[PDB]
Amino acid sequence: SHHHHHHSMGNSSKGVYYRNEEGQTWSGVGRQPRWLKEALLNGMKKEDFLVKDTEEE
DNA sequence: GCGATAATTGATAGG
DNA sequence: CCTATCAATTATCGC
Repeated sequence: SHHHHHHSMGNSSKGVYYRNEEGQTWSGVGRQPRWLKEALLNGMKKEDFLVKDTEEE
């Protein structure tokens, strides 16, 4: 069984955004910032750094 | 530091 | 596949 945090959860109707080491955040709508592309090719899925208004760090 | 305006970056539309 | 237009993000100016 996949017993981990996964930082995904079931949330969408809230302040959902992507946050990387740069501290920059993406709303998830429209188009992603230049760092999203970099983080994606960095070897990690964008979902791996998906933080919402809830369960936020 | 927060708010608005301008430039760059990403996706969608047209050829 | 390449060029143009619209939408979001990042940076600069104003408060």
